[PDB]
Order: sequence, then C-alpha cells, then structure tokens
Amino acid sequence: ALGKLQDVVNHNAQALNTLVKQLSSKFGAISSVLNDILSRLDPPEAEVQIDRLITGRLQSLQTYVTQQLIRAAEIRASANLAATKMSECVLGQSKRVDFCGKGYHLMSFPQSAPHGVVFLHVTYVPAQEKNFTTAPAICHDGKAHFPREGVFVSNGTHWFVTQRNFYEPQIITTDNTFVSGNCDVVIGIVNNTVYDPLQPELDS
Amino acid sequence: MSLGAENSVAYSNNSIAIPTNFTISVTTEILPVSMTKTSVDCTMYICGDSTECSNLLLQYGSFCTQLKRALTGIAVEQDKNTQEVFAQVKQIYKTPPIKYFGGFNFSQILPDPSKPSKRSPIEDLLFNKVTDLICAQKFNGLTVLPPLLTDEMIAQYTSALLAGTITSGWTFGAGPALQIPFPMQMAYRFNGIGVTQNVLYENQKLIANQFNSAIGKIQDSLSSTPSALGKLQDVVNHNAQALNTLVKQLSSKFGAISSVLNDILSRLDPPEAEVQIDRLITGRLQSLQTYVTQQLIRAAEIRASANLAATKMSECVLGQSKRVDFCGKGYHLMSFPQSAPHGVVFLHVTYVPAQEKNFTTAPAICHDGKAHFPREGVFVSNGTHWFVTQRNFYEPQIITTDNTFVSGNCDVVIGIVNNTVYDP
Amino acid sequence: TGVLTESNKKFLPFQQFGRDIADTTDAVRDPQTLEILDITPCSFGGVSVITPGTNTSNQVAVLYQGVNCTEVNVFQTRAGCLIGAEYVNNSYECDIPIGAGICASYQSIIAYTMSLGAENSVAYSNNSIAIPTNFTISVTTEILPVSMTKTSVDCTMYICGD
Ligand SMILES: *[C@@H]1O[C@H](CO)[C@@H](O[C@@H]2O[C@H](CO)[C@@H](O)[C@H](O)[C@H]2NC(C)=O)[C@H](O)[C@H]1NC(C)=O
Ligand SMILES: *[C@@H]1O[C@H](CO)[C@@H](O[C@@H]2O[C@H](CO)[C@@H](O)[C@H](O)[C@H]2NC(C)=O)[C@H](O)[C@H]1NC(C)=O
Ligand SMILES: *[C@@H]1O[C@H](CO)[C@@H](O[C@@H]2O[C@H](CO)[C@@H](O)[C@H](O)[C@H]2NC(C)=O)[C@H](O)[C@H]1NC(C)=O
Ligand SMILES: *[C@@H]1O[C@H](CO)[C@@H](O[C@@H]2O[C@H](CO)[C@@H](O)[C@H](O)[C@H]2NC(C)=O)[C@H](O)[C@H]1NC(C)=O
Ligand SMILES: *[C@@H]1O[C@H](CO)[C@@H](O[C@@H]2O[C@H](CO)[C@@H](O)[C@H](O)[C@H]2NC(C)=O)[C@H](O)[C@H]1NC(C)=O
Ligand SMILES: *[C@@H]1O[C@H](CO)[C@@H](O[C@@H]2O[C@H](CO)[C@@H](O)[C@H](O)[C@H]2NC(C)=O)[C@H](O)[C@H]1NC(C)=O
Ligand SMILES: *[C@@H]1O[C@H](CO)[C@@H](O[C@@H]2O[C@H](CO)[C@@H](O)[C@H](O)[C@H]2NC(C)=O)[C@H](O)[C@H]1NC(C)=O
Ligand SMILES: *[C@@H]1O[C@H](CO)[C@@H](O[C@@H]2O[C@H](CO)[C@@H](O)[C@H](O)[C@H]2NC(C)=O)[C@H](O)[C@H]1NC(C)=O
Ligand SMILES: *[C@@H]1O[C@H](CO)[C@@H](O[C@@H]2O[C@H](CO)[C@@H](O)[C@H](O)[C@H]2NC(C)=O)[C@H](O)[C@H]1NC(C)=O
Ligand SMILES: *[C@@H]1O[C@H](CO)[C@@H](O)[C@H](O)[C@H]1NC(C)=O
Ligand SMILES: *[C@@H]1O[C@H](CO)[C@@H](O)[C@H](O)[C@H]1NC(C)=O
Ligand SMILES: *[C@@H]1O[C@H](CO)[C@@H](O)[C@H](O)[C@H]1NC(C)=O
Repeated sequence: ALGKLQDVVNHNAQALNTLVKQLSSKFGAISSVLNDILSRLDPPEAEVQIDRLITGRLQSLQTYVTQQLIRAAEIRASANLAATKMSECVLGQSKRVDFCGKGYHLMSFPQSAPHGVVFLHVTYVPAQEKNFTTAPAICHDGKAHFPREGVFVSNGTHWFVTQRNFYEPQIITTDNTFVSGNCDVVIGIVNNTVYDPLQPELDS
Repeated sequence: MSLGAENSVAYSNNSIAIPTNFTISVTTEILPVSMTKTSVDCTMYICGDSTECSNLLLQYGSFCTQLKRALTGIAVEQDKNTQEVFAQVKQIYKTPPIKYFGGFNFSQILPDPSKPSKRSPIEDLLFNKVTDLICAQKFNGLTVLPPLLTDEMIAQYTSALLAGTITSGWTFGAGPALQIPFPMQMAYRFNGIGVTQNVLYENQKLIANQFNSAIGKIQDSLSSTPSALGKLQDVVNHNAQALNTLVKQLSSKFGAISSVLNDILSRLDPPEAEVQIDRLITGRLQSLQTYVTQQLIRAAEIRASANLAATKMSECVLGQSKRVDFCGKGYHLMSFPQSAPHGVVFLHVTYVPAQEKNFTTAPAICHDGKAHFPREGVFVSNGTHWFVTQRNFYEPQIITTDNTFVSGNCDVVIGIVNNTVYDP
Repeated sequence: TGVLTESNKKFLPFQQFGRDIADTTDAVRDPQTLEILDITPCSFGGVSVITPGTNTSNQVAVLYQGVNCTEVNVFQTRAGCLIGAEYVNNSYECDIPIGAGICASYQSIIAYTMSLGAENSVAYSNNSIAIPTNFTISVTTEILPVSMTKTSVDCTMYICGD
C-alpha cells in the first residue's frame, strides 16, 4: 500500500550507500586509500595517483548530484500534484473526473505520512440501477415539454420525471417541465398528460 | 511577423451579442505516452569480449549497477505510463451490433472488423503515418525491450473507452455503466455547457451532420498533413538518434592509440595496454553515463506528458470538462481516445458559437415598481420588444414571472428599463 | 566473432568488406571463392528470472530476452524464449509481467496472455435508460510523495578526507 513513500526512502538510502561504496574504488590507481598512496610513492607519481582518485570520486559525486536533481524534479512534480489535490479535493468539492477518487467526488480528508500525504477520498458511487423506458419530451396540448432538471422515465404504464443520478419518480407537472415549441419537431416525443397545480385551485 | 488579425469589439454599455447558431468542431490533440524501453549491457558495451578490460573495469565500482538500475526504472516507468493512460477501465465495453446512435456516425473511430489489427480507420492511419540500425544497436550490447501492452491490446482499451463513452456517456467512469440513448447523452452535454435540451433535440439532424463532417475532415486533415504527428515521430527520432550516437561512440579513440581493444591487446605490453584500455574505458563510461542522463531527462518529460494524457483521458473522455481549452478550443462536449504509436490522440468534440447577432440589453426590467432579473438568461431587445433568452443560443421568450425573479424596487439598479412582465 | 550466413547482396568487383548505417560490419567477401557472406554476431540476451515469493515456492522460470527458442516447458514469445513456464490458453489478470502481452503467474508457473477486463455488453437502445436507485459511499486512498531526504555533501572531505 505504501510503496511510493518506501520507494523514495529506498532510493535516497541506496544512492547514499552507492556514493559511500564508491570510495572503495581504485579508479585505475594502485590503491583506493589516499594515505597508502602518500605513504608509498614519491610526489611526482603520487600526484598522478591522487589525480586518478580525485577524477573518479568527482565523477561519482557529479553523478549522484545529477540523479538527486532528477529525483528532486520528480518529487517537486508530485508535491505540486499533492498541493493541487489538497486545494481542490480537501478545501473544496471538485467536478474533475477521477482527480479526487473514483466516483462522484464528495469530500476528501488529508493524512500526514512520512515524506508524503495520503488523501482519503469520500465519493458517491451509484448502485442498484434499474431499467426504464425514456423519451426526450412529453407532448401535451400540442406543446412539447422538456425536463427542467431531470429525465422522463416510464415503469411500463405511467410516465414520471426523476433526477438523473437517483431514482425518485415524480408526477410530470408544469412546475418541473418547460415548454419549447410544438410536438412536430422532436424525434421520439411521446404523448402523456402534464398535470397543472392551478387546476384544483380554480376548480374548487 | 503579425501577431494576428486586428479585430475591434464594439463595446457599449447596453449592447450584447447573442449566438444564433453553432458549429460542432472536432479537434486533434497528440500526446506522447511512452518511449522505447532500452537496456544496456555495461560490460559488453564498454569492453566486449575482452577479459582484461572487464578486470580493469571492476576497479571503478558500482557504475554499471547504477546505469542498469536507472534504465530498468525507465523501462518499468514506460509500462506504468501506458497503464495509467489507457488502462483506466476494468470492464471491456462493447458497442451494440446495430450501429445506430440517432444519426451520429462513429465508423472512423470504432474498430474495423475487416482489418486484422482490429483498429479504427483513424488509428490505422495514425499507425501508418508514424514510422539495419536496430541490428547494429543490438550487436553493441544495447537491447530494445518490448512494450508490455501490445498495440492490439491498447486498441482494445481505446475501443472499450469509446464503447463506454458512446453507450453510457460519463456514467461508466464514475461507477457502473448506465445505458442512455445517445441524443439524450448529447442533450446532457449541451446542458453541461449551458444550452437547453430543446436546442439539441430540435436540431438533432444538423448536429449529427456537423459531427460526421467534422470527423471526416479530421481524417482528411491527418492524412494530408506531414507535420501532424510530429511529437510521436520526434520521440522515436530522439530515441533512435541517442542509440545511434551511443553506438557511434565506440569508434572514438578517447585519446588512445586505437579504438579497438583487440588491437591494443595484440600490439602492446600489459603495463601500457592497461593505460590504453583505461582511456577507452573512461571515454566509453562517460558516453554511457551521458546517454543514461539524457534518457532520465527524457523519461521525466515523457512521464509529465503521460500524466497530462491520463488527466485528459479522465476529464475529457470519461466526463465533461468545464476547464477552458483543456479539452479542445470551444465549449467542450465530449472526447474520443485513439491509440497511436507511443501515444494517444484525443478527438475533442466541442461546441463553437456562430452567427452572432446584436441586441439591446438591460440589467433588469422594471414592472409595477419592482425589479425583475433573469433566472437563467439575459434580457435582449430586437428594437421594439423585450425578450429573455439563454446566454449561449438565441431563443427569445416572453418575459414572465416564471423566468424572472423579483429583488427590490426600480430605484437602485443602474440602467433598468421599463417593460411589462406577463403573468401566467 | 559471428555467424556467417548466406548473402543476397551483389557487391561490386572492387569491394571487399561491408558496413552498416552506423559503421558496423554487416557483410564480407570471401577471398578464396568470390561469394558474399552476411556477418551476423552471435546471440546474446538478458537473462531475467521470473519467480514468485520464496514464502510460497522456489520454482523459477528463465526468460532469454530477444533470443529465439531454437538458439539456446519451453515457450516462444515476442519478448524472447521462456523456459520453465507452460502456456495456458486461459486469460487472467497480470501477476508477473513478461512482455508483449504475456504475463506469468503461479498456480507450477504458467504463462498466459493477460485479460484486459471482464467483458460487459451495455444494452444500448434508442428509448431505454438506466437510473440508479441506491448509492455506496466509497472512501479510497491516494498516496503521494511530498519531500525527500535533505542531503548535504562536504566535497573536500568526500573526495580527499584528511
Ligand atoms: C408504475 O408506477 C405507478 C405509480 O407508482 C403504479 O401505479 C400504482 O400501482 C399500484 C400497484 O400496482 C396501485 O396500488 C396504485 O393504485 C397505482 N396508482 C395509480 C395512480 O394508478 C403503476 O402500477 C406502475 N406500473 C408498473 C407496471 O409497475
Ligand atoms: C399523439 O397525439 C396526437 C394528437 O392527438 C396524434 O396525432 C394524430 O394521429 C392520428 C393517427 O395517427 C391522426 O389521424 C391525426 O390526424 C393526428 N393529429 C394531429 C393533430 O397530428 C399522435 O398520433 C399521437 N401519438 C402517439 C404516439 O400516440
Ligand atoms: C454590432 O454593431 C456594431 C456597431 O453597430 C458592429 O460593429 C461594426 O462592425 C463593422 C464591420 O467590422 C465595422 O466596420 C464598424 O466599425 C463596427 N462599428 C463599431 C462601432 O465597432 C458589429 O459588427 C455588429 N455586430 C454584428 C454581429 O453585426
Ligand atoms: C445554422 O448553420 C447550419 C450550418 O452550420 C445551417 O444549415 C445550412 O442551411 C443551408 C440553407 O438552409 C444549407 O444550404 C446548408 O447545406 C446547411 N448546412 C448544413 C451543414 O446542414 C442552418 O441553416 C443554420 N441555421 C440558422 C437558423 O441560421
Ligand atoms: C458512416 O460513415 C461511413 C464513412 O464515413 C459511411 O461509409 C461510406 O458509405 C458510402 C455509401 O455506402 C461509400 O460511398 C463510402 O465509400 C463509405 N466510406 C467508407 C470509409 O467506407 C457510412 O455509410 C456511414 N453510415 C453508416 C450507417 O455507417
Ligand atoms: C421583434 O420581435 C417581435 C416578435 O417576433 C416582432 O413582433 C412581430 O413582428 C411581426 C413582423 O414584424 C408581426 O407579424 C407580428 O404581429 C409581431 N408580433 C407582435 C406581438 O407584435 C417585432 O416586429 C420585432 N421587432 C423588430 C424591429 O424586428
Ligand atoms: C419608468 O416608469 C417610471 C414610473 O412610471 C417613470 O418614473 C416617472 O418618471 C416621470 C418622468 O420622468 C416622473 O414625472 C414621475 O414622477 C416618475 N415616477 C416615479 C414613481 O418615479 C420612469 O421615468 C420610467 N422610465 C423610463 C426610462 O421611461
Ligand atoms: C436492462 O434490460 C436489458 C435487456 O432487457 C438487460 O441486458 C441483459 O442483461 C443480461 C444479464 O447480463 C444479459 O444476459 C442479456 O444478454 C442482456 N440483454 C441485452 C439486450 O443486452 C439489462 O441487464 C437490464 N438492466 C438491468 C439493470 O436489469
Ligand atoms: C440501499 O443499500 C443499502 C446498503 O448499501 C441498504 O441497506 C441494507 O438494507 C438491508 C435490508 O433492508 C439490510 O439487511 C442491510 O443491513 C442494510 N445495509 C446497510 C449498510 O445499512 C438499503 O436497504 C438499500 N435501499 C434500497 C431502497 O434498496
Ligand atoms: C455609455 O457609454 C458611452 C461611450 O461608450 C459614454 O460616453 C457614456 O458616458 C456611458 N454612459 C454613462 C451613463 O456613463
Ligand atoms: C581459389 O583456389 C581454388 C583451388 O584451386 C579454386 O577452385 C578457386 O576458384 C580459387 N579462387 C579464385 C578466386 O581464384
Ligand atoms: C432504434 O434502434 C433499433 C436497433 O437498436 C434500430 O433497428 C431502429 O432503426 C432504431 N429506430 C429508428 C427510428 O431508427
């Protein structure tokens, strides 16, 4: 589960171990110990041997610094991503798909971890879906009615309007539908009644 | 050079421009995803078949282990990049056998049964348009490793994403795939960008024709432009050029008498042959470290591009994005993924307003001593009459109490005009 | 050092050797009989070992990368020759990645073409919709590295010491 953080710790420790291990490399010289080189040779050739050790160790150190810089760039990109997730997932609700978890994102919780952050993404996942017969519009009194915020569904005999992400059937009225045009243009329009709230009021 | 055509917008305090038509624009975005996976035998590259060279090479320590480990990290990173970009669905969705989607034609993007590769016409064109070097690179101890996901499986992942986005819209990306008719899905997408469902339903045939025409234009545009696939070809060129340079560096003396180790052994005594082999080893080791360093930098660049491609796949293909210019130029409707060699091509279907018309606008309508504000639209005037319309399409409607809300009197709003508000 | 295969290359009478695009020898003319030979270097490969945990088993499989199986439970893959695993026509999820669509798992060690996912056909029709009737509150984890170990190196002490 925590492979990324442990991987970063492993790379840092392994890099330091390799850099420490590189001091035991002759680099084409008689010995890897500078004290032995001084204690065994005259300055004209000791200078050459120390030069060989210096160039090898300097190459090792430059290599280590170069990989440290590349890893620093990778960790900086990951930290910028983590800051973006903290701003958009924890400090607000995000409409970006898959940015703050799988599903419709609700909220997020930050947790500290060694060299890192763990985001607990609380998301809403739809479940227990049911088939319904759908229509683009409802034809009533020669007018086309479209849903304000939902979708027209039919359970087999009756037509209702429900919200798209949860099944809550409601009677098709003028309050939750809007009229645009006649019934001759929309392809697939079905005939159904549209209830009027004012009709019982003026009737009684 | 000219920066652009000069356009002066007719700004005034009470005039608005409302679109009266639209264009369905499909645009292409080419993103590199992975590189060529390379492995280098450190001993074979630096020394070949010479035992004495290997013995002298051992004095330098764990350089060979570092280079092998770095290349292995890049090689696993490329497969991780491909998994992140394409393997984002765990269900392999399929299109219905009757390819009718309410007038919308997806032949150019769905897999072709006739082709053995099971690729789309666009994907087949992309593979065709992206192209003893390999043998020499192999012969010098450098090996290219095959991608973990084969081209047919990447095409299968794109097919599953296309089938999910076409039959289920954005539902499959957020949980179970819920079937929805494609006109209703396009109406939902029109609602996402602030246009009512009626505009999509009334103009369904025109929108389908525009989308089909745009897809055909996209295929022609890719087939007719040589510099369309420059990013993927550029990545292939850099990888091949790097391997060629690394192979070419074996023919460098590096300040020694000869570049051939066999000649050095066959011509000199061990006291001076050790020095010459040392010169060759240090030069070749510097070349290999340089190659690994540029491979790591390119790996970081490709990783950033792959992260961007995964973000585009999540936000543009598996949902509708409200980020401006992230999923094409225009108001984003939907996106289609296409596999390409070492990369992904996104077909962004966007809504572009067109045929705008001037109207006289007001912030509020004063009726009966009350200020009326639009619930979802804008007040427009064609010269004599006032109407309320949606902001992104011209559909004038009578100003009523149903589509306006009352807040305050008429004495505070600057620019309020007097007009009647109908009562149902 | 290399294999000398038959060559289809028609040399001009004055030419003796042959070189690649990258200046590596790829052909030669025999000086005894005027025939052309394709010098191709002998096979080499990266030996990779595919093994499960030592907690479970000690069986291993060997992958010779880039090597045909005739030049080394032997199966031929596009990645190379896999020895020690038996190909199964069934498709499962990837456990140990081999390459070119081939993955390995322990059940003996088997090699198979990995399955991308479970096959689901959505019942698309022109007038049917699926509406959710319930929901699941899902909490998922995302682990992101933020910082590294801060390292400082004394250049003089590291290279030269005392
Ligand atoms: C579709 O839904 C409606 C409303 O829930 C159902 O109508 C009711 O059905 C129950 C049981 O069948 C009756 O007791 C009620 O009297 C009905 N109400 C009305 C106003 O008729 C309808 O039966 C459902 N259709 C199907 C096929 O299940
Ligand atoms: C919906 O209702 C309209 C009007 O009641 C129907 O249109 C009529 O259809 C009949 C038979 O097809 C024709 O003889 C009439 O001339 C039509 N009248 C008009 C005004 O168009 C329509 O058929 C109904 N649709 C459905 C699916 O039942
Ligand atoms: C809206 O009206 C303005 C002004 O009445 C139009 O702006 C003019 O456009 C023409 C053509 O480019 C220019 O030559 C004029 O100089 C512009 N006038 C000003 C004051 O900027 C504008 O084109 C009209 N909009 C539409 C859609 O017709
Ligand atoms: C909106 O624009 C579309 C095209 O983008 C118009 O459709 C064109 O209509 C003309 C004349 O009616 C035809 O000659 C063209 O062939 C049509 N083009 C297409 C692609 O169908 C449409 O008429 C415009 N609508 C309005 C109200 O201006
Ligand atoms: C969907 O589009 C494809 C291609 O864009 C159409 O196929 C063309 O069909 C016409 C007439 O049959 C031929 O003249 C073309 O050569 C075909 N093009 C290709 C690339 O095959 C297809 O008819 C469209 N409609 C459907 C329902 O698939
Ligand atoms: C502004 O729009 C309104 C509504 O479309 C126009 O009013 C109609 O105009 C037509 C033709 O001029 C007449 O046949 C109708 O009788 C008018 N309806 C009403 C209710 O008056 C109006 O003319 C438009 N104004 C301008 C300057 O074009
Ligand atoms: C909008 O209507 C109001 C009320 O009918 C107008 O306010 C009147 O304006 C006249 C002349 O300017 C004054 O003599 C009245 O005393 C005003 N009455 C009130 C209650 O303020 C207003 O001028 C109209 N605005 C426009 C642009 O026609
Ligand atoms: C909605 O109805 C369709 C068809 O009536 C169902 O799809 C069937 O699902 C079963 C179980 O997987 C398959 O064996 C059939 O082949 C499917 N039929 C078709 C035409 O695809 C679907 O399961 C129903 N949805 C729900 C939620 O029950
Ligand atoms: C929606 O799903 C929840 C669970 O996700 C259902 O709650 C379960 O109800 C059954 C029987 O009523 C119990 O045995 C379980 O213990 C409940 N689970 C939990 C977690 O409370 C709920 O009934 C479902 N609602 C509908 C309308 O189907
Ligand atoms: C409206 O705009 C014109 C120029 O665009 C300006 O002269 C005028 O002062 C503005 N109206 C008000 C009330 O400031
Ligand atoms: C080489 O000598 C052999 C033996 O006499 C002869 O058969 C062959 O043709 C010779 N090749 C050339 C090029 O003269
Ligand atoms: C509705 O869909 C079926 C198959 O899904 C198709 O045969 C039929 O033609 C479609 N209806 C129309 C009006 O095209």
